Amino acid sequence: SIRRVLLERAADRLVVDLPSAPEVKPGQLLVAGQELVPGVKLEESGKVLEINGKGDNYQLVLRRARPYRVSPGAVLHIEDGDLVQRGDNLVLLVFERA
Repeated sequence: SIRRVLLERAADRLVVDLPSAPEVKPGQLLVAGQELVPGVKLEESGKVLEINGKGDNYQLVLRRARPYRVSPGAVLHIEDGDLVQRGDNLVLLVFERA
């Protein structure tokens, strides 16, 4: 019995238009703000799915992906593959509070 099923919305996908050949391959996780064109940087982070384009313009479709850094020594409550909800606890960090 399947607990959670996600549906990838079409509006949740972003399309990015650029006039030069990018530096990407399908399968790389990218952080927003870094270089795609000299002078142009993409505004929202995420993973690239497919590249469409030939000539003087490129169509770069996206899927939104927000990264989260974990500290060495953190207790992980979940692994990769299962699905999380909004506000769902994933990790526990150890720290010193003043």
